[PDB]
Amino acid sequence: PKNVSQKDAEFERTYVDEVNSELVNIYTFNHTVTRNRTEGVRVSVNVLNKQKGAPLLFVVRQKEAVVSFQVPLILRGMFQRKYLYQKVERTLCQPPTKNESEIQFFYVDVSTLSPVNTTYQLRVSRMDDFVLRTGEQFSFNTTAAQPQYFKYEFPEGVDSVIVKVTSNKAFPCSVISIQDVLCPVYDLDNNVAFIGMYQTMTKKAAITVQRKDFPSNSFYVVVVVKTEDQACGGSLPFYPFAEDEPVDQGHRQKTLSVLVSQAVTSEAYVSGMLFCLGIFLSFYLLTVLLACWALPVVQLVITYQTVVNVTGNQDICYYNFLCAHPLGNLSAFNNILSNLGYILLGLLFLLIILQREINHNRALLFGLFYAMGTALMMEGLLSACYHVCPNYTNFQFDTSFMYMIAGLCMLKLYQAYACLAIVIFFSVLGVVFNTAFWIVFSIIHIIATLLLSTQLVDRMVLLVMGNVINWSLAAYGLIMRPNDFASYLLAIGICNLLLYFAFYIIMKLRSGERIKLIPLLCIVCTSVVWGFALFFFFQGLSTWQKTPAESREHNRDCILLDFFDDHDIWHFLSSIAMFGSFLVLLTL
Amino acid sequence: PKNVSQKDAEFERTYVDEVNSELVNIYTFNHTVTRNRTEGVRVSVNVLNKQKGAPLLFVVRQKEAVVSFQVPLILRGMFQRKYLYQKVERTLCQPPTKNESEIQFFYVDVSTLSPVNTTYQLRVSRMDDFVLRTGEQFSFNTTAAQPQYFKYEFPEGVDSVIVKVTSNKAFPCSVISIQDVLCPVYDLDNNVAFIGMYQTMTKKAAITVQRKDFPSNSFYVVVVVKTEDQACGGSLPFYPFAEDEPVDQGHRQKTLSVLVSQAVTSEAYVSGMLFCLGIFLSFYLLTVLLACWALPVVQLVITYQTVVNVTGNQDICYYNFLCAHPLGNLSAFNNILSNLGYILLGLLFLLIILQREINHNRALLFGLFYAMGTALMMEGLLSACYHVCPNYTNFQFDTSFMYMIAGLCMLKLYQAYACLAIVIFFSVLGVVFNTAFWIVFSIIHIIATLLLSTQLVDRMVLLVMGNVINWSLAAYGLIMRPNDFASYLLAIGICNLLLYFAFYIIMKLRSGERIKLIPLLCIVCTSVVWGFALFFFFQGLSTWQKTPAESREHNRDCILLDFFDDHDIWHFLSSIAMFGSFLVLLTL
Ligand SMILES: *[C@@H]1O[C@H](CO)[C@@H](O[C@@H]2O[C@H](CO)[C@@H](O)[C@H](O)[C@H]2NC(C)=O)[C@H](O)[C@H]1NC(C)=O
Ligand SMILES: *[C@@H]1O[C@H](CO)[C@@H](O[C@@H]2O[C@H](CO)[C@@H](O)[C@H](O)[C@H]2NC(C)=O)[C@H](O)[C@H]1NC(C)=O
Ligand SMILES: *[C@@H]1O[C@H](CO)[C@@H](O[C@@H]2O[C@H](CO)[C@@H](O)[C@H](O)[C@H]2NC(C)=O)[C@H](O)[C@H]1NC(C)=O
Ligand SMILES: *[C@@H]1O[C@H](CO)[C@@H](O[C@@H]2O[C@H](CO)[C@@H](O)[C@H](O)[C@H]2NC(C)=O)[C@H](O)[C@H]1NC(C)=O
Ligand SMILES: *[C@@H]1O[C@H](CO)[C@@H](O)[C@H](O)[C@H]1NC(C)=O
Ligand SMILES: *[C@@H]1O[C@H](CO)[C@@H](O)[C@H](O)[C@H]1NC(C)=O
Ligand SMILES: *[C@@H]1O[C@H](CO)[C@@H](O)[C@H](O)[C@H]1NC(C)=O
Ligand SMILES: *[C@@H]1O[C@H](CO)[C@@H](O)[C@H](O)[C@H]1NC(C)=O
Ligand SMILES: *[C@@H]1O[C@H](CO)[C@@H](O)[C@H](O)[C@H]1NC(C)=O
Ligand SMILES: *[C@@H]1O[C@H](CO)[C@@H](O)[C@H](O)[C@H]1NC(C)=O
Ligand SMILES: *[C@@H]1O[C@H](CO)[C@@H](O)[C@H](O)[C@H]1NC(C)=O
Ligand SMILES: *[C@@H]1O[C@H](CO)[C@@H](O)[C@H](O)[C@H]1NC(C)=O
Repeated sequence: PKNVSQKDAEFERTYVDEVNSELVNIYTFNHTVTRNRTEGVRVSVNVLNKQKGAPLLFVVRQKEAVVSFQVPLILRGMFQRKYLYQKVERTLCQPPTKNESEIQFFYVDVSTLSPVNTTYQLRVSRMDDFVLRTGEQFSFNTTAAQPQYFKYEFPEGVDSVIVKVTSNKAFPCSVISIQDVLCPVYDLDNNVAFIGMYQTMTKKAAITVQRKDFPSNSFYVVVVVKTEDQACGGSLPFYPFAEDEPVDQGHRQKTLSVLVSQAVTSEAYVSGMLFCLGIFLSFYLLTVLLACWALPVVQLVITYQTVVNVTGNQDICYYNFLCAHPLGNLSAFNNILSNLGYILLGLLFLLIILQREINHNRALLFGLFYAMGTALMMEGLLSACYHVCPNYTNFQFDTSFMYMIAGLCMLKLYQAYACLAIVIFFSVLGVVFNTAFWIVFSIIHIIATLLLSTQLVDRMVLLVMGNVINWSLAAYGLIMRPNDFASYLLAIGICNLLLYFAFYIIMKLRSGERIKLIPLLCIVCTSVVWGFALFFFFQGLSTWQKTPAESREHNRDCILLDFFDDHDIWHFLSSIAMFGSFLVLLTL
Repeated sequence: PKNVSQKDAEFERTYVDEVNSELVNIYTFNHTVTRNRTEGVRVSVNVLNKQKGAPLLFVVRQKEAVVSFQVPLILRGMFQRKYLYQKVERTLCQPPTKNESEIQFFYVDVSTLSPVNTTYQLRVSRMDDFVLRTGEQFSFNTTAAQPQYFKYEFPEGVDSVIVKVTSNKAFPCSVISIQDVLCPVYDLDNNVAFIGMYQTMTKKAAITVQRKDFPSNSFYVVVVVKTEDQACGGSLPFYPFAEDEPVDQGHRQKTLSVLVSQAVTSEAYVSGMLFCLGIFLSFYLLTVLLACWALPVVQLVITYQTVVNVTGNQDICYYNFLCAHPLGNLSAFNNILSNLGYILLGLLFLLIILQREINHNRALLFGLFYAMGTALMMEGLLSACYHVCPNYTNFQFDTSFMYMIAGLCMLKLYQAYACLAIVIFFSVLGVVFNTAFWIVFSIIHIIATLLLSTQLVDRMVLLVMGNVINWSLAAYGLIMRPNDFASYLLAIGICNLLLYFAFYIIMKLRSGERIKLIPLLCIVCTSVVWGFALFFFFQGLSTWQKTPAESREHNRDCILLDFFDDHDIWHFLSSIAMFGSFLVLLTL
């Protein structure tokens, strides 16, 4: 019959042995565990012979679960590709023990059916750093045939943590998943998307884990390295189309550093809420003291957020995963809260103009400004709902109405619904989507600027300088193209808005009309505020042009009060900038 | 050491044997295969002892692949549920053989680490009906621990086929997937969504398979039965929340009948195109003879269609999978083509009114009708783009503008943009979403009907009868509620449109004005056409209220020319009905 050989081998020892169609090798391993200190066990095997027909079959048997594979392991690409790996390392799943100290046995068996010998080296390692300590960085190497996973044990008094994993070289692609502590652990390429919360990453990833979702007060962080970098956004290699010939990928590896850090406590929310309310209520107090002296987008966003919450797939929404603090079912509560200033400040504009109008009516004994105020209020709803799940499908509304508001300003400089609709449809056309665009957009910009100047000695030279600087900005955008058209469009919009604001001031200076102190302070304050507003807008925390794995590279931590990142500062300063721009028009 | 026993057993024989922590059993099986006739091998094992701690570990070793499991198998639910199964059956994957006749060996090994005996019965069956013959129905039983799969070999001269699988009892839920013929086959619960094209189903499913995507001229149909019916849309059982106690599900089984049938050939496409063009060009010929005598929805739909095409997940779009014939990258080309009548017939309306207007101007020597014609043309784009991937996220536009067009008709009966916008926003509000709705909707309907009658002896009695029948329809909708509000809204809209059409005719009859022959024929023809149009609309081929697995139950085959289903007939007759309704207004 078949010859079976047995050995009671030990940890930390590479055994080199031969196997053919006749030999079956059994290795028994004893392992010591305790309830307080749990440590993982890793099986690592190499094959030093090249066989394409009959591989070696390895099985690892435990008390509860069994695992099995074949080496040289063959993984699958995209177009019926076959990648060959010779080294495979896997970490066994050990269910939590009941008794204080129980000795666990596990067996490793080797077999094959090839008619010729084959040499393999096998080693079992007692993985020392199985448990992840809070606030400590651990670096490890993973390839496509060597998935890894570490157990993190929620400390006493921690509500939730964040797992941050970073890498230096962007490629190869990888998947980082969080799973509950229950055998078995899905660390293979095909079942890694079954349960848990997973993110595909190339350089950086961050996953927020809560204790309410894990009753056992622990979880597993599983890292897997893909074979083809198409998911991360790379360019697939143009290897010959071999249907039944496996091609080796050479040396592909990923070095990753993982750190689990406690998240913000409840104070961060209270300080962030009090700070936001304190800033905007100060304008209400100041105005009282002075007086004394989209639906379909909402449905899509809600559906996508529910899909993210229930599926565990975190590749749908483009959050700022490094600084995004959840509350309830909302995954990034600070991003929603940052738009509260739109509501309060737009409503303050309605108060101030209502006071002005009633004063004028009493003395005697405005619709466009109301439209701008209502647009500002609508920002606080539409942009807030967008940030519940940012994506390329529903991105236009985040900045579109903003351009629309600018139009109203321009209209009050020219002195309605038709021009607003034209602006909305042009924004939709432009954001539907590219060197041909890079050229046609510049041509259309030049033509539109010339026509706008024509419709409007000092004036002709002034418009010539405006067109010259506009063409300079167009060439700037065309040459390097460091950012998307979405940022560029808002940039040219605000620059042209301040540009026309300055032209009106210059026309006033050429006349004998003297600007009062209040409008002068208003224009200066609005301009300086818009400065930092554009500064923070040009950061680009998350970009939706590329794959989400790439979009994760530009995440940055919380900057203000440990609650708000740069985009929230953009919201905060954009609200003030529009308030000042409107007050410039009102008091002009 | 460990005691290993060996036996060279045979097919079609149940072996009952005992295993404990000391015994390891090996069974060698010889198998005969040929290139022309490939037949599958199934391993079936039962355990007759109840053990919760230490299960039996079974491994099946082949020349190329290894498989392993443990019984009593434990599957996972939704809220850390554990279901226990005692019978497991799996079909081995056999790579295609090179030589004409090669004998394949495979081994089955049994082990366990429990300190007490355990009895198991194991049997290997040479599955006779492994290959699926075209146009033949095969019935089989699958449970959650007994996934099955059959090989379908594309015949000579068949471009593409459709796999139709049906069941009688709606539960339990299941997943039906199509995969290429390459070891291994992902028939487990966790990896069934890795590759291939898969649909979750409860009663019916249909998957279209093409030869260009399968270079080996064959594929695998894999059926898996889930554990919890939440995905299919059922109600989860309220078993006690046992974290570490597995609960048996009793006897859960699914009987399925599968049939692979060649798809429509190239002629059906040509006959369908010539039929569609022939119908609409006949109206152009008739008019010449008589004369001689949304963007964001488009982006979302495109993204979802690409996601379906590349992911293999067919649960995103709610097609009529029984009658949906693809072409190029489009998955249901007939559904898109059925809207061509909107374009042609709306454009014919523009021709006829342009002729009428130029005749009037020449004799002397209309904007609202143009708006309706343009709305009809816009249907042919918006509804066509919707049908590329129907879903609850983009459904509003499929029927929304429909009511909007009706409004224009009503307006020309009352004799614009404001009422149209009000109708659009009310449709959005109503379709955002429910007994509270079932009552409030009826109340609002009654109030709106009364107000509309008030704004408009014979008249008062006439409006009283109209309100009475409208309340009758409201009670009809409220009592049984067999369909969604989406069908009901269009139903009441068209009924009220014909109702006002008839009221105007009655007002004409009460006067001495005699209706000319042409308008009388027009009203009669429009009414009879709208009859069958509503008849075909009330069918409900696909409903998006429930889960897609349930939405698949109401699929029906092609009815007209083997290319068009009922919804295409609804499109065809709705186009004619609006053309007749418009011609009624023009010649009134
Ligand atoms: C686990 O098993 C190993 C394998 O037998 C044990 O290692 C042996 O221990 C004895 C006791 O001192 C030595 O005499 C042998 O030389 C060891 N084997 C080898 C290959 O060196 C080990 O002791 C076991 N663990 C425990 C806790 O008993
Ligand atoms: C991860 O892999 C890298 C690359 O093999 C390792 O870096 C090498 O480490 C060895 C041992 O210290 C050095 O001799 C080489 O010079 C290093 N090469 C490079 C390019 O850095 C790294 O040590 C591995 N990390 C771990 C934790 O094993
Ligand atoms: C496959 O293996 C089985 C198991 O040995 C073979 O069955 C035996 O065949 C011989 C030849 O006639 C009989 O004398 C034995 O009694 C059979 N075994 C049993 C348990 O009945 C079978 O012949 C093999 N297949 C082929 C094609 O040789
Ligand atoms: C699928 O399972 C059903 C239910 O067990 C089988 O139906 C039974 O078949 C046996 C054998 O003919 C009869 O004695 C029972 O009366 C049947 N019960 C019912 C409720 O129909 C059915 O035969 C199985 N199908 C297959 C292909 O095995
Ligand atoms: C079977 O193989 C084992 C493994 O090397 C060996 O120790 C044993 O002597 C062999 N038995 C026979 C009868 O050759
Ligand atoms: C394990 O830790 C618990 C408290 O964390 C302690 O009570 C117990 O004594 C520890 N076990 C041992 C063996 O020290
Ligand atoms: C703990 O050990 C005792 C004796 O060593 C044994 O009887 C008991 O079954 C063990 N606990 C478990 C959960 O097996
Ligand atoms: C494998 O190696 C051993 C020792 O070198 C040798 O005796 C044996 O014949 C080899 N196997 C085969 C199939 O030749
Ligand atoms: C080992 O177990 C096998 C299986 O029953 C048996 O045939 C054999 O006699 C046993 N050997 C010893 C030494 O007990
Ligand atoms: C298998 O089929 C091919 C053609 O389909 C035929 O040429 C060949 O002879 C067949 N093989 C045998 C063993 O008959
Ligand atoms: C086919 O059989 C011959 C002799 O029986 C053998 O030499 C050859 O290797 C076999 N083909 C394959 C692909 O193994
Ligand atoms: C299993 O059954 C055999 C035969 O009845 C018996 O000899 C053996 O002792 C049993 N196993 C144990 C662990 O008692």
